[PDB]
Amino acid sequence: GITEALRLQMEVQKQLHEQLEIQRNLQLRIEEQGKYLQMMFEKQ
Amino acid sequence: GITEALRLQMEVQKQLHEQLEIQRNLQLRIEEQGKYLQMMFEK
Amino acid sequence: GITEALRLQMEVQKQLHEQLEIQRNLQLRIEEQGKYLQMMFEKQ
Amino acid sequence: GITEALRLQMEVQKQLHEQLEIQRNLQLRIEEQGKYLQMMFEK
Repeated sequence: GITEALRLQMEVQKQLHEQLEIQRNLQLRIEEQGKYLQMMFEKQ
Repeated sequence: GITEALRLQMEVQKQLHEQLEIQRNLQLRIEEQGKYLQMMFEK
Repeated sequence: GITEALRLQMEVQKQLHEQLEIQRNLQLRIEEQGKYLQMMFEKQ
Repeated sequence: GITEALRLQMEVQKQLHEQLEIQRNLQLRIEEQGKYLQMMFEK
């Protein structure tokens, strides 16, 4: 009973961590785009 | 100017798609845990 | 025991649904930016 | 052109911040469930 709930909890937490990693990468790409757009605005 | 903005937009959207895929996997693991907990409650 | 695990499962699932809603909104803002950038590229 | 691209970028980043906040809440609920399951296993 509890053994299997814990196995499934660990699978949830594994997937959570993959989501957190991909989210930081997305944040970085979005922030890079923002810096570039801002640069092009400033330089004209 | 615009060429590079589009390149960076495509990289954002690539990362977004990977986020959507990992989110469906997370949803599935959470839904599976919920179904199991509910099963054990009913039993 | 199991009663409390189910209460906490429902809180996880509540937060999951809020994450899914915010994610669709983020996708829409990103897709709108893409359409605008593409428009400005095409029109020159 | 660029003014509107920046306006839309700010709206993307606003939504991103709301996603980060909801993600920490989700992480907390998941971590709380894990700690409880572990506690009940140990007991």
